[PDB]
Amino acid sequence: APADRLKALVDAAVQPVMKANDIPGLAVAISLKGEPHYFSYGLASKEDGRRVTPETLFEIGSVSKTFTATLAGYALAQDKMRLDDRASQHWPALQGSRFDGISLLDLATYTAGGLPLQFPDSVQKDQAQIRDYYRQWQPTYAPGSQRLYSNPSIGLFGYLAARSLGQPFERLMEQQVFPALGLEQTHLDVPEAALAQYAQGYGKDDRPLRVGPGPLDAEGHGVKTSAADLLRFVDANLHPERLDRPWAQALDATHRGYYKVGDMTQGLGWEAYDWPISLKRLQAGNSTPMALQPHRIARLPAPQALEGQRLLNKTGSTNGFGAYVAFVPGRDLGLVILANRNYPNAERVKIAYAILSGLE
Ligand SMILES: *[B]([O])([O])[C][N]C(=O)/C(=N\OC([C])([C])C([O])=O)C1=[C]SC([N])=N1
Repeated sequence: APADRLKALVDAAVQPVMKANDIPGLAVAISLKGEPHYFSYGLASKEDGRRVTPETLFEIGSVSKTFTATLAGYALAQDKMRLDDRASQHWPALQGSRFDGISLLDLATYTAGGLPLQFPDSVQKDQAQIRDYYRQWQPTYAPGSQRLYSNPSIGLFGYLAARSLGQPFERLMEQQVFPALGLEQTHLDVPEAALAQYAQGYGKDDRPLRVGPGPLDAEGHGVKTSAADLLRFVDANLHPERLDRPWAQALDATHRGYYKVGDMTQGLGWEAYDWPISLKRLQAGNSTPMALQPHRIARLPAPQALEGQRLLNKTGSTNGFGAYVAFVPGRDLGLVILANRNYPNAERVKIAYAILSGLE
């Protein structure tokens, strides 16, 4: 009966949303009382009929920002940086720029003063172009005052965290972060040997979309992973105390809230809500206006532990993929939903809410 009930719950949440949003393939992984459960639907590739499994690799887009925050958490644990550091401390090219007056915390939490959602099209994946872009950039409003969700903002945070550790970002992620977290199916650059597991992404007219190069792409949206590996990452987040101590501290650093916008408390990578909370409020926290417009923050007098009766989440999108991760620290509950269409955040949250409500 119990395995039948869980399958019925997840099928009832997933199947209508896959039909309504024409999602070719979707992987669910659930962590329930320390036990993993996997549900795989549809096709990783429509053209060759490859089915989704818990080992299928998906682009997770901005869920990558929780990995970037974890690497920064490692630099903080090693005393190589502090969140109150001026950004220009970690990159001499930025000395004399407005980054002399912007903190690593501002970059991590999208409050540097109006860094845009994307690098402009004029900035290619080129060290000199990225350097020159930040050197010339000027805030629209006071650093620390307004949240504007931004790839160049947390991209620079990750890039400077890597500089504080004296190694390239991509090398630190591959050689230290993924191995420390026990992740062997998690990649910034998918090996040839794993390419057969890499799902196709689907956009308009089912145009095929796997992400190409972009400025600070690894830091912003670089990760490809399986549902089973991303659930291992969720399980590390639910139990940081099981990791070697520097990595436990690295994960804990991502569970600290700095300010509120509406119902949402902003951490490093993770965004948190009180739990329980209505489905409409969790949808509103993950809405297009939340992501695309500036919002005045309500700064907390001291950082808040993101634990207990809270849901931590992150959405992630690329042109061809739509990911969502949520976990409830106080209930030892974790959920991963990976799809190979970029379908609306509201619909990702509808699946997640049905499952998390039904596990309770
Ligand atoms: B992360 O995945 O949130 C970063 N997202 C982006 O770079 C893109 N869109 O941002 C919004 C609209 C806020 C979103 O909901 O994801 C993005 C990159 S490629 C594409 N079609 N969208």
